[PDB]
Amino acid sequence: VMNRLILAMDLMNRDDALRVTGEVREYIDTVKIGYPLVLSEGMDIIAEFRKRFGCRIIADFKVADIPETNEKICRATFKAGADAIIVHGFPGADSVRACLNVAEEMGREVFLLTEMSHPGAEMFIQGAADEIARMGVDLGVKNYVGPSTRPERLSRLREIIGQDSFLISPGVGAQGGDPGETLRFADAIIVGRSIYLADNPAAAAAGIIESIKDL
Amino acid sequence: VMNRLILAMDLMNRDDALRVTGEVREYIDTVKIGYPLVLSEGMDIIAEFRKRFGCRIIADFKVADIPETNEKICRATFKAGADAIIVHGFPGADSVRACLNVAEEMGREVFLLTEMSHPGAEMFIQGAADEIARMGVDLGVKNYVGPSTRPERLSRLREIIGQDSFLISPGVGAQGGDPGETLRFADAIIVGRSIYLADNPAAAAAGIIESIKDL
Ligand SMILES: *c1cc(=O)[nH]c(=O)n1[C@@H]1O[C@H](COP(=O)(O)O)[C@@H](O)[C@H]1O
Ligand SMILES: *c1cc(=O)[nH]c(=O)n1[C@@H]1O[C@H](COP(=O)(O)O)[C@@H](O)[C@H]1O
Repeated sequence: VMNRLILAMDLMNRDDALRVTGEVREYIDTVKIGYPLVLSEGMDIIAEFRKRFGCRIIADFKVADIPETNEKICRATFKAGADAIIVHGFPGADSVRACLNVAEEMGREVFLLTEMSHPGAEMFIQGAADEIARMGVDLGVKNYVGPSTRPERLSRLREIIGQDSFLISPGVGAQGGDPGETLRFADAIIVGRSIYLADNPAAAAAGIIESIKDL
Repeated sequence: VMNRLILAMDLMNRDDALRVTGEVREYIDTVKIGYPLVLSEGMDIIAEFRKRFGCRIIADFKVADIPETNEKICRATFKAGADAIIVHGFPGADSVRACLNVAEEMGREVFLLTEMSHPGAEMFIQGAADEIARMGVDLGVKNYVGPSTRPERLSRLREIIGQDSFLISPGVGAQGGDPGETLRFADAIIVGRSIYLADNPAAAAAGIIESIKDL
């Protein structure tokens, strides 16, 4: 990813989302779009962004349903133009395999979310996260998501998935995570609020990048 | 709910979804709409359904994000007219509380999904489900979702949440669950494919009700 930085575009109205993404485009090549924006402006916003910015789009839908419904969600998401979709591994292997089958059919990618970055992740997800990561490896998953807020857990996740797997990580900035430390284990960092709520989003992105390039 | 039956309307195009829902309307008073229909036709479909059928609408979005994003998803969903939203409990208590706070602000309801109905639920969710249900009780959750495919687990969930809590249950029909046995513990059953893929959806719904009324 350009500059190893992925923008989490979670503003909820089209005009502000387009403005901020355009302001930081020279510093990124990948935008993560989720439900806050899609449920407010429609799935057509994915194709609009992909075209307008010529960026790769990751649909962060944290898919967490039964196999049959996960297939339908993945199919609609790829039909809308997304390059990849983020899927929860907590619901099990069949649910993840349903997503992988659709990505294979459509020439796209699945990112497996192992451990989440917020405090509540410690209650149930953290204890199952190493096993969720191993399950991903056993299913042939090559793209993963792990927590910036717990670099020791990000390290253990990297250990399980190997150096060849691609690992992205949210929780940088607003949630407390550090760009440099996170990039010791992740290939790219996801940043949302630290950039999109900034008085000058481009300056915020530029500052993050400067603290990175020094790695 | 009318006849203790909730329709899971997971068809992906508006015309077929409207046709089937209209054909079975005399047998239900609540429609569960999820991402297969919303991501294909837009969030406006919720208000259209609520108005056209005068039914209560549960948005089955299996919300599974961090607190801040969960708040945004719930706000967009209630703004769209949904009466309730289904939320995963596995991300932890703060993620669930974020949904409860928005529901309180907007005069709506949250349903907490404890254990899922598909096979993969046995891998990680089942082992945490009793605790997820207890967490719900501690947070003051009054509406829950549990699996028709495992009535012994549905019984244990009912035991934890008490008789005053409202419990709905998917996995009836296509996934193997039985209407009557599930209703021994759940207040209402959720049915999707057994009705919407039937040659005559009204006859399928009527047949299910026949079993129910006999209880
Ligand atoms: C998903 C999973 C996870 O573990 N942590 C997260 O924060 N997310 C999503 O990533 C974005 C973080 O953005 P920000 O905290 O930098 O504003 C956001 O889209 C969240 O839903
Ligand atoms: C959600 C959670 C769960 O544990 N099980 C489920 O099946 N779901 C959703 O409920 C519907 C079941 O429909 P059907 O199997 O009768 O067709 C569906 O919307 C699924 O996503």
